[PDB]
Amino acid sequence: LAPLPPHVPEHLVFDFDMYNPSNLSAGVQEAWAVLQESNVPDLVWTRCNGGHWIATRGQLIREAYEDYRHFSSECPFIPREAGEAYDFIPTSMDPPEQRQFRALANQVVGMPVVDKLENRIQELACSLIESLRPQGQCNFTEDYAEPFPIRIFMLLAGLPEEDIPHLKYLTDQMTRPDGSMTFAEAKEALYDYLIPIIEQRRQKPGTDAISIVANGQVNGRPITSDEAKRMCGLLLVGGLDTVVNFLSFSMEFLAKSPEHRQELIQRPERIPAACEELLRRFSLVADGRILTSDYEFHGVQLKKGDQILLPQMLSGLDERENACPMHVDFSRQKVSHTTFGHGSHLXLGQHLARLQIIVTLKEWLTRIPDFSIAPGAQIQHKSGIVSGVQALPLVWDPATTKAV
Ligand code: HEM
Ligand SMILES: CC1(C)[C@@H]2CC[C@@]1(C)C(=O)C2
Ligand SMILES: [K+]
Repeated sequence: LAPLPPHVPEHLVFDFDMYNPSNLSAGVQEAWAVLQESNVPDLVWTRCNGGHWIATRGQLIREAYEDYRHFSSECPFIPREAGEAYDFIPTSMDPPEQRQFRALANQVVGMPVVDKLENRIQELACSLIESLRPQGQCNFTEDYAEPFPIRIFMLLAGLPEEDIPHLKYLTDQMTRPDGSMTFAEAKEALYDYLIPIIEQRRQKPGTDAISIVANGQVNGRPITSDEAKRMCGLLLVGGLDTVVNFLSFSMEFLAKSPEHRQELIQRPERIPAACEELLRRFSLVADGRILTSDYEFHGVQLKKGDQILLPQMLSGLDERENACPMHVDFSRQKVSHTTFGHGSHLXLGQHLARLQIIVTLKEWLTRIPDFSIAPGAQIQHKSGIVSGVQALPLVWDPATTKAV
């Protein structure tokens, strides 16, 4: 625990560790939801991870994400050393500067590319699941959650599949560090990978995502090599470490919930709505902002330079935004969440993520409608900037399956 700064009142101290929260055994979202128990204030200070604010309620999380003048994304990760090294584009930038970079990123992961990749995405989901179906078991994280989004991203980026273990290791270290590497080290290694590739593709422009970024324009002027690297780095982290984790949370839930599975099997038109309700309940991102000036916010004196965690995961779990928030209800009339962010940094990869999730649900449930967690398995989770499932052993009776 970092020494309590003079400016922080002892009564607001709640020593939440975002990389190892107390009640993790009960599930990731459950462990973060302790921040929203009756007794806990809306804004707390933890002495963990060098010390930082945490907004615990949807209203404050939304407000701070909108007010980029006070809450800057220049230093968006805890611990401070990570936030300081963090320079990815567009996320490390505030408007006005930030927006011009979004359009270039959209050229590579936005709707028109999703429309282009839909065939390959569909084919891969089907191929992987058909492969597993007769086995009556899988390790879902390694057999599907990882390869399905990652092989598609590597194709899009024009990178060889043999590079996956190296790149996934690095992206993991930036989001759920195992202790072997600092954020700054992991970021620099990712940049080290990209530098020669960007140089090659600026000389011989191709069709892949790296070529597109590296040869692109922002607000009508050429992107620099440095800028391209800083955006390509971010795209790799998004591609390798977002949906990959989310799919495992969703599948863990469905493995324990045969009535929910049945609902989507009998009424497939519900699958898009169910996707949204799983995105709310199994929300998994928590980053934040840095104070640009001394600022009083909801009766708390925040100091210039203070870091504030603004967990995107908490907004939709807040009872003030959604009644019985820990309940998954596919008929929920108003699904309120900030799972994909809020304000000007709203996720640009959401068309891709939603497609990947919906395709998974549809293709899995049509072939393997009935499955469970392996008997005696205790599912371990890991918390971080993006939370994850360590392993998800699934089992089913092949006699309940059907080949398409
Ligand atoms: C379930 C899957 C995903 C979730 C929950 C998610 C969540 C988020 C969140 C919360 C933000 C805002 C970060 C902030 O304000 O500091 C964000 C931004 C971003 N995401 Fe996603 N993301 C997902 C998938 C993806 C994918 C597949 C990509 C493709 C590379 C991607 C690329 C990006 C980029 C480039 C930004 C930065 C936009 C900006 O800063 O202007 N994300 N995402
Ligand atoms: C918080 C994010 C999910 C968003 C895209 C990848 C990620 C870890 C970032 O650094 C910005
Ligand atoms: K920084």
